[PDB]
Amino acid sequence: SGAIYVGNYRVVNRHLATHNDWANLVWEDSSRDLLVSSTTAQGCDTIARCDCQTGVYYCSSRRKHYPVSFSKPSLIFVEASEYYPARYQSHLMLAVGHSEPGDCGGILRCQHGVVGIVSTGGNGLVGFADVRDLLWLDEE
Ligand SMILES: COc1cccc(NC(=O)N2CCC[C@H](C(N)=O)C2)c1Cl
Ligand SMILES: [Zn+2]
Repeated sequence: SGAIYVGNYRVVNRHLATHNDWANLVWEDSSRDLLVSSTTAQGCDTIARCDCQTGVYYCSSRRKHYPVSFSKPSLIFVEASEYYPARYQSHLMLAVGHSEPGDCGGILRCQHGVVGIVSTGGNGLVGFADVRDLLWLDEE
C-alpha cells in the first residue's frame, strides 16, 4: 500500500483504489496502473521533473529504503495477476530489487522529488509506474 500526496491530489495504484477514490475521481488509466483522486488537505510531496535513472524506493516487506538504478519509462509485458490479465503495461520502469504484492504504492524518489510508485515485482525485480510526465499534478 501507499500513495503520493501533491497539492489537492492523491496518486494511487489503480488496482488498490478505494470506493472513496472512485467517488472523487480525477483521472485513471488501466494501461499504466494509475488512479488520481481529489483531497481536502494539501499534500507535501513534490513531483520530480527530470530524466534521472537512479533513485531510492521504499520496500514495505523489508521496512527499508533501497538505492536502485532503473530503466526509462516503457511498454513492458506483465504476467497475469489477480488484478489484471497478462498484458503490456505502459510508462513502467524496471530495477533489480525486492518486491512482494503488498509493496505496491511504495515511493521511488531522486534529488528532484517523487519519480513514481511500486506497481509490479517478483523474481528479484521491482517495477515503478512513472508520474514525471503528468505535468497537471503541479497545478489547479
Ligand atoms: C512476490 O512478488 C510477485 C510475484 C508474482 C507477481 C507479482 N505481482 C505483480 O507484479 N503485480 C500484482 C499486482 C498488479 C501488478 C500490475 N501492475 O500488473 C502486477 C509479485 Cl509482486
Ligand atoms: Zn531527478
